[PDB]
Amino acid sequence: DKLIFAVDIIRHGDRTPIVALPTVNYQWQEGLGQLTAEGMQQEYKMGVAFRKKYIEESHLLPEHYEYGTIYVRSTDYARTLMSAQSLLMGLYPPGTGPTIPAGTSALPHAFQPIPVFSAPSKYDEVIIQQVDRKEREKLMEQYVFSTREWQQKNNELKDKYPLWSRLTGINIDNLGDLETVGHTLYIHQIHNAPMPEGLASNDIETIINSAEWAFMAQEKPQQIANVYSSKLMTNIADYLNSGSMKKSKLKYVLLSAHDTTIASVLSFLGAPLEKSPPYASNVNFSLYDNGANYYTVKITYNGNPVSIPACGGSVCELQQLINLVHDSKNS
Amino acid sequence: HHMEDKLIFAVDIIRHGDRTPIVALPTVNYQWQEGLGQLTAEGMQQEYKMGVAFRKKYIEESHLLPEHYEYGTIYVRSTDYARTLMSAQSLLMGLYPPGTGPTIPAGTSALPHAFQPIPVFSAPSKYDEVIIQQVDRKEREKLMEQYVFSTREWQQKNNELKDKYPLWSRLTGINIDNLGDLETVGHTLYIHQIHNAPMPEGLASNDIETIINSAEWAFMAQEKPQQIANVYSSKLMTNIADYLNSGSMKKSKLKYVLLSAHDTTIASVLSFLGAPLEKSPPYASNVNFSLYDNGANYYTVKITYNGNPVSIPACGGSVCELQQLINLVHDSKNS
Repeated sequence: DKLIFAVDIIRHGDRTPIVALPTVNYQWQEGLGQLTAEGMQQEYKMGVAFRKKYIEESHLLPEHYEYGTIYVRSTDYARTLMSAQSLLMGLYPPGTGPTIPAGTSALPHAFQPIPVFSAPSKYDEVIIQQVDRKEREKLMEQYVFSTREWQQKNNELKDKYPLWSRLTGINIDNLGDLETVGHTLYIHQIHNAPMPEGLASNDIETIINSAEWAFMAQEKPQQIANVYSSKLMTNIADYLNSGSMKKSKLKYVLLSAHDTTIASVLSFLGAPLEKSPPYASNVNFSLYDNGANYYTVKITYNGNPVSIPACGGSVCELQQLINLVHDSKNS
Repeated sequence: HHMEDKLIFAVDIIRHGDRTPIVALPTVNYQWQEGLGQLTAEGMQQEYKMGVAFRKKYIEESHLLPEHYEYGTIYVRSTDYARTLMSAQSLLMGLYPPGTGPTIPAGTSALPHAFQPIPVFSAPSKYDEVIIQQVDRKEREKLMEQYVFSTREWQQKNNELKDKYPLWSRLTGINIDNLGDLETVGHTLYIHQIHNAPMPEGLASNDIETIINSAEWAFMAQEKPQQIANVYSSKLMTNIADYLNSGSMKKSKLKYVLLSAHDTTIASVLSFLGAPLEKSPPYASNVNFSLYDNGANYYTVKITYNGNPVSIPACGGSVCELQQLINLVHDSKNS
């Protein structure tokens, strides 16, 4: 079987908190919500791994960047654009970039520029589905907040919210608030930045674990994933469909999304994550040609097979994956 | 006590670097390795060089920007084209070069050669709130017929050349019915000359120059009318005026805006300012708006094109007071 097309959804690398802790005397050098140095290296290493699999092993892609063969699209965020660029430095490293005729390398160290296309979230025809916020809070309380598990988890924790509010300096009125605090505390642990003084190690771990749980609860309902990921999954199906049709130089599509993108797509496919996607996580759609006009799609999460209920495994026939996507999109 | 003038904000509109033709010549056996309408190796170096110049000015001399990239201080926006995206990225490799990139905590460089990633934001032309004003083809042809084809000069140049359209069409493999079609052929022929690509068999050296010269004339004619510029450039100029206005309030970290535009973007902006171009903007062309703090909440804007002062009739020079420029922009937008 021959690899003839691939789509990669990546999340961005290690980042600084969206929300700083007012009670902590620590400045994030990179600024808030920004890709860190480790974040860049993570994406670059993933780009290096992609070069090995798509260029050295399969020859899906040429050794040097060839216009028309790849399409790279990012969401409208510094961290996703810089993640795409870091990864692409791995896929097409310095030393592969072009040389002026009879001259020197065009850029220092023969770097290879690759266009990273983007659209504002409100105008994104490919990755981001923006929904009227009055309808998101209606979806959330219908399929997430109203559930027995959500209400019960908020109830066990909220007596601690006033203390946690005072110690973190962020008002926590509900589990939704606690989640943002947990995501921040976690980034704080990764980078061994100071924690709020007096906030207990047991509370730190409870708030962080609760934030991950709350994160996954919001991504898990297939009804939520259909609203948010139908547009993205329709575009991925159309790219895989075009890839089988032999007609274009395009062999590879790279979409620099976030953790919500990845969790939402896997949930859309009926394989919701129990755990938050680690930094530079990958959802891959690999299109295989059997030679007897039989096209299959292998779907992986960080290189691991995704068991899709509708397909009974990680491998779907191409038309079957397309119908799954259009069946989900029309709910 | 009394303070020297300080550069407190800048906006650059750049043209992309050297590119392959948009329209190839069917009759010439020369394949553009990069694909059509794409930035070449020479184009990347041109942008990188401009970036090195920008670093000297904005970083080493004025300290408008920090030595190492700081999120929030710079905003880079590109049109939705591979050539403008790759031009911005090449230039940024000059502005924040390998060696200024971040280090991981272990003290190793995050990327090879300590490369510094910089986000280049973009929108499709149809959805661009910053650079591109989209105009329906029919509305464009109405504007062309009112302000460009209506001139005696346009009609006279088309009538003097249209004799050779049948010959030139056969020789180029491109259909030419008018000066507008001819302009496309001349841009392509010019790119052939730049790269010493073969010219179409039988097309005379004199006819080459005439077509290239006619294409430049045709291009400047379409950009010249202020009414055309007001339609295409009102939105861009409004945003640039808002950027400068926000720079004067000095509440925001934003110090620098880079706009990866096209030759039309530059031509249309200068035409909008009442200083329409005579000559086609070369590759890696730059329109600069520099915001100066004169020390007592008096702010001036200097406008330059490729290092030369732009004479703005309404401002009576290259230097405008910030509100006067802001008013010029809004009165043009209200036409």
